[PDB]
Amino acid sequence: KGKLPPGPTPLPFIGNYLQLNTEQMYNSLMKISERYGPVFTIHLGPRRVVVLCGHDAVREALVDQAEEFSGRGEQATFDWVFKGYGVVFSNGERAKQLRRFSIATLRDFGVGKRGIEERIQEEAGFLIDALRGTGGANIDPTFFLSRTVSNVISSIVFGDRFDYKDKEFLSLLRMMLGIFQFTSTSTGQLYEMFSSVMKHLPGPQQQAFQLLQGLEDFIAKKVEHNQRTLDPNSPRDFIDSFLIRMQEEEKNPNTEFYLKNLVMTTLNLFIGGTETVSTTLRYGFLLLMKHPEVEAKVHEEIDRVIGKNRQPKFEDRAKMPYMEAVIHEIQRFGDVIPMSLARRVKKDTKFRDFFLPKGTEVYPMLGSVLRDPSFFSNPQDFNPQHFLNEKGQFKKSDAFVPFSIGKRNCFGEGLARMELFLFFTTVMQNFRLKSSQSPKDIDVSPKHVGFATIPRNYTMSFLPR
Ligand code: HEM
Ligand SMILES: CNCc1ccc(-c2cccnc2)o1
Repeated sequence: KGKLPPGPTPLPFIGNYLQLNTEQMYNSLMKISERYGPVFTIHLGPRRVVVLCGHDAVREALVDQAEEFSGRGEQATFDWVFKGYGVVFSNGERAKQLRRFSIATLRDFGVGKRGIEERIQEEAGFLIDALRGTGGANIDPTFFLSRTVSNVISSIVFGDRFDYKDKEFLSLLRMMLGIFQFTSTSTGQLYEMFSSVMKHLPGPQQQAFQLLQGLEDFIAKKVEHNQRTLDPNSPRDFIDSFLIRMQEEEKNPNTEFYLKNLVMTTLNLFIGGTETVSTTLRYGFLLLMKHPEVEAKVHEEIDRVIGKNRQPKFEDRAKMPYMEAVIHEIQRFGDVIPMSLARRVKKDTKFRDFFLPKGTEVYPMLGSVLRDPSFFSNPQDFNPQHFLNEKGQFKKSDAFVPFSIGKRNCFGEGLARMELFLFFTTVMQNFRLKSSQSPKDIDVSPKHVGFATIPRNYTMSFLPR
């Protein structure tokens, strides 16, 4: 054919706005795919975007033509602060250099190794102490979980953890929660279409911008402290490593290693390394309270494999198929980043006999893959059996793509999975979950869905086992 994928005809500037509901973008786009097919073009305001729905379309593009679909598209709210700098919301040689350096440096600091496993175990112990500190009282788990998650990546990028009583630490966590909520609301999705105008108007978007600025300013302050105390022969953390590479590159006019990329890359890892794991844990405990039979089976396996005295270790997962299946089902059901981070085609591309001109933005609808009816028998239900065969052994799925796939896939995936396993296991080993309502009345449908999937606010209690 040689034409862009079919789609509803757009109007000048507003694009397909009148055929979308900003409060429910995913549903709006899926409604349209019913009429046009799994691969279709939509106009988010002036942004022309090819939407990919279901497993086959997403994998054929992001993996079978991995290089062609390896550009990074926009996320207007985050782009407001990043401006194309840093490792996530960037492209070309910049993204390439920063990703290579970030992955290597994360490994140097223990990611994927015993060093970060010990760090996570230690922080998990501090979370158990905090939960015991509640005395079994009903509490909002939100910041108990995010403080613990954030301290892992914070130890790597800043060199040490934050005290749980640190007010400024709580402030930063509130900024992250607030920005993820904003991008998941109707105004946040309206902003993705009309940022050209909205960035200049009063409204919730200015408050989101100030939370991003608060975070950037905190990182800039940390980088400054590190600079005036730097030992080039003994780096303390990610920031020092990057500062050293910046010194070595000082005579290269075209280097990507300079201050703005240091601040933006560190900001990416601090926010990226905190919020999505935190949201996943929060959604996981809510699902476990909705499904007591699953919490019971989790407890049987933990008690049998690990017992009640020692701390869970990452190698325990190999002996724990039920917990592995439960964590996968929490990520599958939770669908925390439902439309991934947008990609962009690097060059003119032929895809399924459609034509995608260079620069065209792409929305890999991960949630549509996590719920693809060809891969999960009851995609709308929370059921760990989706990841187990008949003998209760763990069964992988090609449609398990919460970290996306391809050339710009999540490189925090290893750290995230180690955290999820160790925090869910260590919490469940030590506590049984007590809801403020009967399982039948617990609502696990999301509070907001846009850039992220945010669970409804709730309280619960952790009772020692
Ligand atoms: C439950 C946890 C997490 C989820 C669901 C998640 C998911 C994702 C997704 C969907 C993407 C976009 C991939 C693409 O464009 O195809 C991404 C990218 C990224 N993630 Fe994560 N992530 C998680 C945890 C982490 C952690 C712990 C870190 C940091 C240590 C992190 C760092 C990044 C970075 C730096 C990118 C950008 C990669 C690039 O542009 O080249 N993520 N993640
Ligand atoms: C968690 N991994 C991918 C992901 C989702 C949202 C973000 C993110 C948001 C703001 C700054 N840096 C990164 O990164």
